[PDB]
Amino acid sequence: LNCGQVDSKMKPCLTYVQGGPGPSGECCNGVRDLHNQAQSSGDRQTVCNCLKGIARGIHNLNLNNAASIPSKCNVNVPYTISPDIDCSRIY
Ligand SMILES: CCCCCCCCCCCCCCCC(=O)O
Repeated sequence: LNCGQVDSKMKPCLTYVQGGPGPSGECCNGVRDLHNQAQSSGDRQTVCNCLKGIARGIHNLNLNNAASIPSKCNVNVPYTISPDIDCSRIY
């Protein structure tokens, strides 16, 4: 999934993880799309590395916001918009 997408999608929610008046539902949804489009470790990797990339290239990512997204979005998974994910294997 062409990285820039990931970022261009995550970006408003990123505002949320740093201190945004989010999320608007959009995240949960767009997120699932990347989680539905990406299926096995290999597609996810590129994307995770990019979403992570931004998590890293933010100010003070607030763990909650991030974990929260799968937690409330209901995307039953190991990763959630962070700098330190299991992007590695994802299994
Ligand atoms: C494992 C690859 C990660 C990206 C694709 C899987 C979905 C990531 C789950 C977190 C979604 C983040 C929502 C937008 C960013 C944010 O909440 O600030």
